[PDB]
Amino acid sequence: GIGKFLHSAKKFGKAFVGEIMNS
Repeated sequence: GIGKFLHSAKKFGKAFVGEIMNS
């Protein structure tokens, strides 16, 4: 999400999408 789903996409999912996505 980039509209307003980004609010948690990079607050909770920050340690997921920025982690397990790369590795």
